[PDB]
Amino acid sequence: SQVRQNYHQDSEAAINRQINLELYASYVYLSMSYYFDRDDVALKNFAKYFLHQSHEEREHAEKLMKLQNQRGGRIFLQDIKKPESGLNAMECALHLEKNVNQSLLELHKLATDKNDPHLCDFIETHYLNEQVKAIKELGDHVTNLRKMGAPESGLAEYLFDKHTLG
Amino acid sequence: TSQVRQNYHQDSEAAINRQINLELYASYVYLSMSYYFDRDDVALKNFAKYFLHQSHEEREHAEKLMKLQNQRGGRIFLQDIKKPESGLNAMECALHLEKNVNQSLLELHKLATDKNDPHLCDFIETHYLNEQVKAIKELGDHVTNLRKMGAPESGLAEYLFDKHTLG
Amino acid sequence: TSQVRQNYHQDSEAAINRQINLELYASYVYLSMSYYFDRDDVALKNFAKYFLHQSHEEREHAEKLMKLQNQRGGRIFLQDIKKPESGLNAMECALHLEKNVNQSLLELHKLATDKNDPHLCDFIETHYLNEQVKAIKELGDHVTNLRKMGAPESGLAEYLFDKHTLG
Amino acid sequence: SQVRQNYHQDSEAAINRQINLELYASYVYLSMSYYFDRDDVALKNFAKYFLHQSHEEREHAEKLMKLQNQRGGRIFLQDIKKPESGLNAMECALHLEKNVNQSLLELHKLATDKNDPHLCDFIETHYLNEQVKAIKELGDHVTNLRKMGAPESGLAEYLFDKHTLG
Amino acid sequence: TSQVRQNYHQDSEAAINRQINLELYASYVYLSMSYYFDRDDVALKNFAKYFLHQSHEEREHAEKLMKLQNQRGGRIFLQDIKKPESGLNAMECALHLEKNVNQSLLELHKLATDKNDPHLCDFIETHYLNEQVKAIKELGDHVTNLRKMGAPESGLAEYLFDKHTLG
Ligand SMILES: [Fe+3]
Ligand SMILES: [Fe+3]
Ligand SMILES: [Fe+3]
Ligand SMILES: [Fe+3]
Ligand SMILES: [Fe+3]
Ligand SMILES: [Fe+3]
Ligand SMILES: [Fe+3]
Ligand SMILES: [Fe+3]
Ligand SMILES: [Fe+3]
Ligand SMILES: [Fe+3]
Repeated sequence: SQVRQNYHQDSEAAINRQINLELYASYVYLSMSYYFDRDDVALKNFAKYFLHQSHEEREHAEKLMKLQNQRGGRIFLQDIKKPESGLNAMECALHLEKNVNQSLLELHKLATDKNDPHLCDFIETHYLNEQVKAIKELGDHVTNLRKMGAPESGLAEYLFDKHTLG
Repeated sequence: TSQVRQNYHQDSEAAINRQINLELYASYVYLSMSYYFDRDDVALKNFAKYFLHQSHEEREHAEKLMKLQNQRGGRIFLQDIKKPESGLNAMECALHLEKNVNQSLLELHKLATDKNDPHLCDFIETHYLNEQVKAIKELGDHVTNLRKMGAPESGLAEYLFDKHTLG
Repeated sequence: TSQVRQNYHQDSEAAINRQINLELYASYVYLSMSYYFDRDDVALKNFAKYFLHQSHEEREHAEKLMKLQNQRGGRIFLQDIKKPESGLNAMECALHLEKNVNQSLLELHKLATDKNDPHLCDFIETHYLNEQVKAIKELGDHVTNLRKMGAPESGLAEYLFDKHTLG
Repeated sequence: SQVRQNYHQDSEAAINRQINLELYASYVYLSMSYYFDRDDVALKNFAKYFLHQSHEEREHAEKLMKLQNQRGGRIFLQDIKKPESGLNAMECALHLEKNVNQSLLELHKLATDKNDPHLCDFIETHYLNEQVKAIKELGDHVTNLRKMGAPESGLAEYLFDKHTLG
Repeated sequence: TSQVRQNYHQDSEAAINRQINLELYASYVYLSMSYYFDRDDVALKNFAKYFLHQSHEEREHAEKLMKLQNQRGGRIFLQDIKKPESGLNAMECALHLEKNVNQSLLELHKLATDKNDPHLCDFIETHYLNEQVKAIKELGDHVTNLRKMGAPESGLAEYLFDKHTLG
């Protein structure tokens, strides 16, 4: 690639793996979103919240595909793997976002070891603080749903859906 | 016979008249439910407004079928409109009402299909079938939330639903 | 018995439920008349719009009585709504319909007077009695004009009236 | 009085008694309003609701004083007599409004017996339907507070204060 | 054969080419009618404007079918457009014209149904079948009013209709 400079093959491969994971996270959120749209669940603000999360993750993948091309790497796509209560879904989302953050931190370590400061600052600027805020927000939600009495209390999940996500 | 009548089978004409009576009946059921929740000893005013809007919507459904009857050169035949406890119970009654209306409309579409009346088929599809699907899904959502909130045993649940979903 | 009920006689409560049924019947009659003039073999579209507006007014008359029933602590009891030639003849049928409703309202007011229910008396006076007088005078004006123009023998007359008075 | 016409002495005296009762009702509502402003009760929308009721009743008395002068009667004022939970207060207000309505209906009967149609229509137009709506509204409130679990449930009274009176 | 063609039968392609010619014929008929009423010895200008607008609408019906032909990968085949007394008689000829176009469209839909072409079925339903129903009902309303007013013997009737209905 006529533009490639200081871009290690390990970083390129890791970006491609991270692209797959962000798309996977988007798929997970899409599944959760339409679960809460079911007539026997019917927490429509849970559904909207997860649908917005799904769209954010897809944007996270497209930005990495953009970065791959900017640095002269080559995008390699793989299959996107297929993905009970409002509290349980927030706990799965929290654990999902921590797995994505962990992957991003290992990516940043790789970029650091290969002395790629542009990639390091790109990850810091567009991904690391977003994950921290996403994880903190999901922790806030898990805490409130538990203190209110979820998942045994359906009233708690209804009122949270109205007052926090609505 | 009508100067405008074309490809309009007498069985369709009759079935449209029965569907008009059923839509008017549904409007009557919703009107009763609306003023039940306006009672001073029930007093769930957003349930009442919700059901009153459903009543007006069913009356519009009946009037559009009367319009269609005239458009196709059929003749309207009207019959008596038959006379029609908690917020959850009423939502369940409405859900069953909408599925009974839906079933009739699907039987109407099957008759129109069998008589090769594509205009009536698409008319029913465009103005009624998806309206019923959305109404049934919405009523299913309401029933689920009221159950999950603790209705009918919890009057608090029905109160908060009236405020946060129907209000 | 209601916590809000005060000075509201059982006879008045039953008479209001009967009046609700009559108002819904009148609405049904006007609805029937409206779509008759929408037929392709009658096709007097402003007659149709006029009677449809009357149909909706009668339904508001019934809902306001249902509201009053709840306000006073009575209990709504609904019954079957019974099923209902020229523009002149429809105006004449409407005139008699409104006079029969007026007569029922006047007997209702006499009942409220005899029960010393001044709130019900003023409710009937404010929302119904003058509305009936204006409807009856208007319908008499329409009948008179159609007759003088040469209806029902003159189809031209009914066409021009639809355009110049109801249009 | 140069303006007095068809205005019985019994009607004039009854209007003066009704003036006293409307002022009494205003005093009752003022007491209830500042009870819910107490720091150990603190239902501020209950307090605002009753304060508005207090101001309406005073207006009811001033309109009757106006009517007294319009018909050539003479206003005679008397002492205004001094007047636990949100539900109990609504029940006291409901019973208060029914006592005022009863007094107004006896007033109308008096006006009817004395063949005073102006007074009859004045009472019908400005007082009878207002009482019916006031009594119906208070009945709605009592019903909702009970179905929600008042007075044992303080949560019920808090949420009603926010969602109905707020 | 076309790179875009999918599930588009040869008989459907030919039938659409026949329908195109018929819509163009109908437009020519309305065009003839419009300028007849513009004649100095007929001189019903709103009849003339009404029929000219019908002529333009039929032309658009033909162009949308030509667009559909290209969309589905068919090939347009054009043929000669064949050459086409009172206001009432012209409305009656128009009514009969629209019923013949509707009949042709209904046979078109039966063919599309037989070929399992749901895109074509819904295209016909959405853009043609309900337009035909509305056009036929409107023309029947016009014929009925003209007859009731005393047309065609009454020249006064056709003038007033031209002013109050078409104007
Ligand atoms: Fe992400
Ligand atoms: Fe940095
Ligand atoms: Fe319906
Ligand atoms: Fe709330
Ligand atoms: Fe009425
Ligand atoms: Fe004129
Ligand atoms: Fe007062
Ligand atoms: Fe009066
Ligand atoms: Fe056409
Ligand atoms: Fe369709």
